[PDB]
Amino acid sequence: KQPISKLTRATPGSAGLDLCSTSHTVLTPEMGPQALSTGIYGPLPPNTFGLILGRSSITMKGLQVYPGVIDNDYTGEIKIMAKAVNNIVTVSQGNRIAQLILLPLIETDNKVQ
Amino acid sequence: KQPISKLTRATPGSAGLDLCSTSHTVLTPEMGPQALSTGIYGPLPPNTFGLILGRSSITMKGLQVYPGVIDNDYTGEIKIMAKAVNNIVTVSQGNRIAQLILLPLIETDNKVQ
Amino acid sequence: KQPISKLTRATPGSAGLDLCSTSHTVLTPEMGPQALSTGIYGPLPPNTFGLILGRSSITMKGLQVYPGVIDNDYTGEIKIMAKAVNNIVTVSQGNRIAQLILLPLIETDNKVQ
Repeated sequence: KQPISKLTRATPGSAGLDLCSTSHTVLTPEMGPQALSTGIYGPLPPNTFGLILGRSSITMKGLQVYPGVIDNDYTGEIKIMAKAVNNIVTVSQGNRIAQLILLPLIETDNKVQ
Repeated sequence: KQPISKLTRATPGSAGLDLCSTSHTVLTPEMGPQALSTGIYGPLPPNTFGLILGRSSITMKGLQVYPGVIDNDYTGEIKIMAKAVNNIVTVSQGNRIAQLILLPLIETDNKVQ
Repeated sequence: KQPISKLTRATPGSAGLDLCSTSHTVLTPEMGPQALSTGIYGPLPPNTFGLILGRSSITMKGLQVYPGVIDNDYTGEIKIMAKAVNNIVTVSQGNRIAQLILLPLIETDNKVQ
């Protein structure tokens, strides 16, 4: 288990922290959404939530990442929800597949239930 | 018609306000995107816009929610744009399908047209 | 090459700046993700990153836009990553296909690598 503070940013202007899967990824179109393990765990900095999105090179190779929302106080593993679009898609362990974007968590008066 | 202030947050750390459909949902892959009615209406708090995203349990069951963007002064019904990915997907009325995330609306000098 | 400052907002409450393709768009489901040229170039205002999302009318016509993330200091062309979902999708040059949403780029202590 590693926290998000261990994640790296490709460059200072990068919106996102890079996410890789811990295992070799073979996905076929008939499989439908698969949850890929990262071994990276919440929680997030105070007053922030996380959004998991694909990288564009990976999207273009036909690996779709479904938007993932990570709550501020989630302490579980961050997974990448991924689907092969058209073709069989393979991603080697340790290749960047997704990115974690941190966004402000706006407070509202909505009830909690 | 109910406003977004009636929506509930699963927990205080939840990024999103829960959205359900008002009707029973049967979706097949051949149907393509369907707009699911929530009976919840804009507008949004000042200086905010809304982003509609799927929940991860629902994504993993093969119901994809296409990112929805809700403008700050939209006064219409918030709908969930949904597609069955691989399999026939059923969702009972009142089961959480999507979430509304509120984000800051940054002001720019871009022209309005 | 035009900068994002030339983009227009449909209304003052619009979250997003409108994006069109520079060419006629014919997309079939078997083609998988295609990168549509906009002729609009980064970079983004300081302390912001960009998120590219589809418009909802276009989503509903069966043209899916994959979430695109634009880094703050990206100076290349903003492209729209698009896929025909179910049906052959045509979009005429100059019809709005996507939108660029500007979001705050939160600073973290994460390493840069």
